[PDB]
Amino acid sequence: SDTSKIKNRIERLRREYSSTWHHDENHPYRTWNYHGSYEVKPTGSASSLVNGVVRLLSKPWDTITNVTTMAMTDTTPFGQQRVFKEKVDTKAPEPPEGVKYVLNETTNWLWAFLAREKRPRMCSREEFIRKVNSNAEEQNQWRSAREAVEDPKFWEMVDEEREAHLRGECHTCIYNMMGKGSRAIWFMWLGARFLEFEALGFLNEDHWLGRKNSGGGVEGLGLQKLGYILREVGTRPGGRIYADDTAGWDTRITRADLENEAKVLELLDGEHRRLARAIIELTYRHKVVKVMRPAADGRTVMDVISREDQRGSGQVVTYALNTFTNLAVQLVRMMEGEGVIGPDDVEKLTKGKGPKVRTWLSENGEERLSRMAVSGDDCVVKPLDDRFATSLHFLNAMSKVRKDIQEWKPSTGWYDWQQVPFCSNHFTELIMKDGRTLVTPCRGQDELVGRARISPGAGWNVRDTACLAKSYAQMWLLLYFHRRDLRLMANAICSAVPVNWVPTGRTTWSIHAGGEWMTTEDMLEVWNRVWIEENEWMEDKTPVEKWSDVPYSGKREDIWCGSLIGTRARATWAENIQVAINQVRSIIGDEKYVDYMSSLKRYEDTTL
Ligand SMILES: [Mg+2]
Ligand SMILES: [Zn+2]
Repeated sequence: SDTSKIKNRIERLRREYSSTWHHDENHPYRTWNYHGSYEVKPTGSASSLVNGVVRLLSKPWDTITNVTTMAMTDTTPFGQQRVFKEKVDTKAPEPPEGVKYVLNETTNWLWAFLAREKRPRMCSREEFIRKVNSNAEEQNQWRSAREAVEDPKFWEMVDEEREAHLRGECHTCIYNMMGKGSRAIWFMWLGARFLEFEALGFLNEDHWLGRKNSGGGVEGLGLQKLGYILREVGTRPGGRIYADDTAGWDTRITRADLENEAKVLELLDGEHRRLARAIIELTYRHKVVKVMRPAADGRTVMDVISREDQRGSGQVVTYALNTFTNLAVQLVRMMEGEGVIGPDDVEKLTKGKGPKVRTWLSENGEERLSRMAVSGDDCVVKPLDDRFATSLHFLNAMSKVRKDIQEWKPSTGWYDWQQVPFCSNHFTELIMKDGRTLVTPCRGQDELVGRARISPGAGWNVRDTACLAKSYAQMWLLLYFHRRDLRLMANAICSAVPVNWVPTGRTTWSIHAGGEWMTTEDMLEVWNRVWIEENEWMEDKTPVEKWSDVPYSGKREDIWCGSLIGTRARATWAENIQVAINQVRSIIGDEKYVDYMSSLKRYEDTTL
């Protein structure tokens, strides 16, 4: 029985596409809420756009049914529909009273702990423009945003919608962006992004989930640190190291989870609180999504639907909230594992022990938090003992059902942290020529090159494509330098792309903190700065003076993670790449290029 906080939106939409507005009676939506549609052109890209640079400089990976399949997506109104006709439904049942009580206490203690030192604040339009002028949003039309911010007409709209919220109403926030001319629709998706940043941006801008403030979080830490954090955690005495995943986390978030997240509001006052409340209850709990769909008579239409008690939006606020909730979830599971609560307390908390839960949170919460590494729905926990493996009563009752395992089958962990996966990566200890040890991230090489082969917008803008390829290359040199193929392929890209071109585009995926590779500065210089100078786990600060001195994985670890070394296809590519490099050059044109290759061929380890 809901459709009120949304009425405002559907209206502002109906009176713009009114010349097109209409009801379909063919809407396939029975899970979402159909509100009508309007005629629109079909923007749905045929399928996938390849990065011509990364692609030409990786011929062997042409025929790898693991990097290929990862590229072709369906942006067409047809694909947008097929996808939308598969999404999960298994409406996470609200937790029982006993579970709801423990979660309430836990989340009460957590919010208090996070707010112990820092004070919430509103983020300015200046911070916005600055986070906009760098940081990322999802493509290279990100310059359209850098421009929209300089336009007084975009902020005029923001002023109108901001005033609208201070009274508890939403008009132009729809987290979907599709469609003298007008760019209003764009000024709105972005506007909603600002209003949200202004109201709840402090969580991330002030690092409320950084390890220091959250104890278990890792916000702001790049891959150069995550490895060392895993080691530190995977060393506190106790049971094995557990790293369970929730099956479809986003769909397992309950109204109870949403209520607990919404407790931030109690931390705020006056205008800030009112602005934040409009975000939480208008733009988060009530979603307004747009979707293209092929209608009758070959005409395409934009369907305007909505959902109740939805996840949220603005993947930066989302990340903070997901981290918060997961931290709470793990604390509860630990409580059970330690025998503070059990199967008898699930339905109704027992034998007068609510004070025991508050005592445990009070005296153990902080230490317990330091035994976790939580990044959104991803986590690593080292409990006091292995009773954690069977501590599944509250976990399952919270709808946080583990992925790839029977509901009541105890979890399995490890002893050696050197193999625990975290943030789509397995962190390894690497011994350099000079005896020193690094802790580096590894992950399947097929996914690494597969992602680099992907590019936004039907690449007509070479500069962007080459610049994106360069960020991937330099990202690899910084994080995946130990992988033989990536080091070689990276240097090829850097040799084929003009030296003066600044790397642009998105490389940071899944993870977020990072971006050090987005420079025109020498990569050995930045490698030195992040792996030695600024590495608080690096005792000896003596710099490395050559790439040959920067270690590789063991020939065995390189393959463990998908190396093509030892293969003929890769033998033929490593030896005659200068041709492809030249080909790229000729195509991109007459520019200044530097050769990072030859210096590499000097330390080429081949055929075993
Ligand atoms: Mg995990
Ligand atoms: Zn709004």
